Amino acid sequence: MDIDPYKEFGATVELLSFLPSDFFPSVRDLLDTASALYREALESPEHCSPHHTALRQAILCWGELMTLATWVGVNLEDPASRDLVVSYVNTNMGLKLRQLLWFHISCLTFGRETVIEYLVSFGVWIRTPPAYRPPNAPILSTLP
Amino acid sequence: MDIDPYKEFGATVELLSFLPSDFFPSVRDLLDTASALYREALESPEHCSPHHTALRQAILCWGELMTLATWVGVNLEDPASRDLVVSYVNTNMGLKLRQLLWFHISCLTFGRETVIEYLVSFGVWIRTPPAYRPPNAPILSTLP
Amino acid sequence: MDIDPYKEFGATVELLSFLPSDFFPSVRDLLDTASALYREALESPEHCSPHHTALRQAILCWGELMTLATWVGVNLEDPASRDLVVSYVNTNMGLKLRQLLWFHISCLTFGRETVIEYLVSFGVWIRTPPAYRPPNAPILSTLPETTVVR
Amino acid sequence: MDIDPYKEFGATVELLSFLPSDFFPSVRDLLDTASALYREALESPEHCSPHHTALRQAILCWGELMTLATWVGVNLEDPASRDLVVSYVNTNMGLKLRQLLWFHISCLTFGRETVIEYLVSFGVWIRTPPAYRPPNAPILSTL
Repeated sequence: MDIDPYKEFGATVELLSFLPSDFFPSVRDLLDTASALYREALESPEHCSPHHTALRQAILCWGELMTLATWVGVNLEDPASRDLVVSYVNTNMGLKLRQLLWFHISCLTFGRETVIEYLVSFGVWIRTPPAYRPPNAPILSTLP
Repeated sequence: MDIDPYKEFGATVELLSFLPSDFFPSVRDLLDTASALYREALESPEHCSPHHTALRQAILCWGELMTLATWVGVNLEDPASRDLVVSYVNTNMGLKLRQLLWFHISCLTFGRETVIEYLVSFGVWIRTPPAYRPPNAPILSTLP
Repeated sequence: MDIDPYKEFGATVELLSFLPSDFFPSVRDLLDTASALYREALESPEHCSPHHTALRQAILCWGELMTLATWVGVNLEDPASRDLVVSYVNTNMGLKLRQLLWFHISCLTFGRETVIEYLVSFGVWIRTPPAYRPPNAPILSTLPETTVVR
Repeated sequence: MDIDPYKEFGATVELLSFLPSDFFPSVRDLLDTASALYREALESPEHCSPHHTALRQAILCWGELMTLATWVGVNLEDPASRDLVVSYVNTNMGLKLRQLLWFHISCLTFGRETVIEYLVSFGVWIRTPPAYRPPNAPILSTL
């Protein structure tokens, strides 16, 4: 099928392409954020939110992928092979999981509408040529 | 983070491993079942149900896994090494995805509670001696 | 001290004396059944029922017996006598444990009264010669004989 | 499963680890006490209490372990072996069984809460260095 994991949440894979690949934090950083803020809800027996559901599934997907790649490397012989293997992973699958984790953790921390408006505004900012681009990029905050 | 993908629905990996691995259908068959029965709701922009959410996420996960496995198989030279990697991915991740897709499809089809009762009943059945159990294996049916 | 582990639950050993050994699932099968159906309640800090209590005690007993028998088979110094050791175990203690675990898991799934009636009827059946009894034993199941769930 | 036989009775294997292993009486003594005090209730057709249930099960388990170890010592030839076997038994399985029997008998006799508090206090006593450790170890008593 051709499923978009975001249009169920009011976005698309092309609205999140407004943000470059350089923008998304590491999976370690995002998993730490989750474990810090929504651990007792992700480990809960409740349908607390579609965002929680999707975050659980994404974490399990990252687990499966890491396990596969690690077993591959451990069973593979050459080191450079392993190196560009994990490079391809971090480039293709890690990026998608980063986008997903960011989207969901931000929709939990700030709000779905807030995050979508942030995406629009950051697209404005990053389309704006640098000569006319302010330095104070848009950012998500519960503060002034 | 010690996440169970089934306890927000009322199940557990212990309750799904309570059935033989040789019971869950092929992931191809399950994906076809989904494409036939709920494609219009999985490709929809609606929180139709947590089952739909998890099903979308699981389909995407399987897609990513297959992409990676195909990539590493193409990279590898030996069909022996390819057999190794495909057998591993099947045995572990394909089995997990089989369990997940079966759970969610069967739930959307028959009922979460019917599926859980079916799990326990089929487990007790397959663990019971044949001379002291009903001879026909249990099965789910929408037909009276 | 002349204790019957079932007299408290309304049964006896003379009532389960009729059930054959081929009737009870393996100990691993029964332990898995318990882990899947009542693990949350057996690992709980509550008195859920005497059946839960006795199930916990029986699982602990089986663990102790397993440790003992494995240590023995290991330190025996002849891989030929471990066969007879495990034979004795699976013939006496494994059988008692299967009996007990089955009784409790069943009195939890179905009712205590249901299980006792099943035992009475199964005794009627197994005491009857094959030439005069029906060929298919009575059945205790959460399913109809057709086994189709809707 | 990770069943704790005392969690439903308000204790744990960490609370009874305070008491040493040389503290618990012999299974003979414990069974004599159990008979004398609660025979007509353990031989009874009643869920008189979960303590009674667990005590019955423990007595049966001990009888079973003894049957097994007896059969093993018989079919074994070397007396050194046989003594090593029964020593292993007395050190692991007999120890756990008499922990359980002590817990449940003492509970039936004095109160589950009395016994929990006794465990805590005995921990205090056994952790107290000997220069300040009273010789009068804590003891369960009604009068």
